Amino acid sequence: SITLSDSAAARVNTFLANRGKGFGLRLGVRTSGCSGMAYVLEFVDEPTPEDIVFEDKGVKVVVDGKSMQFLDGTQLDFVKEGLNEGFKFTNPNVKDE
Amino acid sequence: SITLSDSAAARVNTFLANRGKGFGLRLGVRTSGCSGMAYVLEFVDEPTPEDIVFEDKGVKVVVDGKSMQFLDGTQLDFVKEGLNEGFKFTNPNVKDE
Amino acid sequence: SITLSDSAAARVNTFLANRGKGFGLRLGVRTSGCSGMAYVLEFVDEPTPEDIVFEDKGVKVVVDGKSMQFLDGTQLDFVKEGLNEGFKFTNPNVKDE
Amino acid sequence: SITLSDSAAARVNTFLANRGKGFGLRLGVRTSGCSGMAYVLEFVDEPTPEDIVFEDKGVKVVVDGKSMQFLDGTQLDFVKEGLNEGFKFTNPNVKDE
Repeated sequence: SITLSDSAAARVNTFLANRGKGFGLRLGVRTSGCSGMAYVLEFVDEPTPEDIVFEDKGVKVVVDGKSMQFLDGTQLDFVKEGLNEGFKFTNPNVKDE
Repeated sequence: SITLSDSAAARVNTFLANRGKGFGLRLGVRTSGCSGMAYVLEFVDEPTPEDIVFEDKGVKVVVDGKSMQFLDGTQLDFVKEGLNEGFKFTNPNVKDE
Repeated sequence: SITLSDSAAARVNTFLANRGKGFGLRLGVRTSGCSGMAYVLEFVDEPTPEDIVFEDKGVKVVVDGKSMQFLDGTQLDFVKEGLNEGFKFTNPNVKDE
Repeated sequence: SITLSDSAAARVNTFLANRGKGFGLRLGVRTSGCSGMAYVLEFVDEPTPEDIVFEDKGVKVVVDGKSMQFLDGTQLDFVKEGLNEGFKFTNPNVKDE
């Protein structure tokens, strides 16, 4: 399952409300350097013929089809306070080794 | 499955001779901060029962079963020359840029 | 020197109250694999004699003297809203892209 | 000092010979994500009005002026064999914390 934490959902709902117009979020993964992978997290106004759309806690999360299996299991979290305020990704099968 | 290019296979077949010790390569993933992930590439002596072992051009590639969702269809590759000399990963689950 | 924007200062002045414990922020650098570096941003209770302490809008910023070459002229910044919500660093020594 | 290790110099000299034409390397540092910095390492055919040119072990290393202080102290190394073959950067004031 791709999911949002409660805080991530409440934050995201308040940006989508306050921005008025929209479909939802893209979740994505891209290359970063020669040995890294980086989560991609942005607003999208429509799904592409290449996406699958998931929905959790009322937000639509658009995910490219060729990355669906990779991204399965990720949870988007939001840390509301402190020096690491912001969005965060986790996945129980990717260990902090 | 997992594969290796002719150049990566040739380099790793060499490293294997020169250390005459192990079973093959492990290919893994780990966390890299809260917004990404890094490849793990190492020599392993023995597989575990949690692993799925592929063999391509004489190199056994060992992958923990729970990491397959991140890695599957990946080609391990190698650039002989230039400033990016080294191993690199060509991963269909991951988008370029 | 080191500075903070009005938004980052306001957020950090809050975090400071709410924990009523420390002296200010430490800004540092560390290694991030063999091809890069990461910012360190934390609360410190006491400076050391190795540090250079700046103060901007009521927040003491503590920097190890040997890290100044990486950090100097840096502004600590903060984005209240959107998917990049969080602290960010605006560092004149470092090029954008 | 900005320096090249012996191996990095011999490797680099053999690419600049074999490529025939050139001035030297750029060393650079760029942003990477919201909390990362990435070394930039490429060939350049000329210095820009913005660069300072350094020379060590016979190779010209071109460095943007606004990044000179940041980059002071870095050594470019080259690992000739093993799974981490390739170029590498170090700096005694950036600890592997």
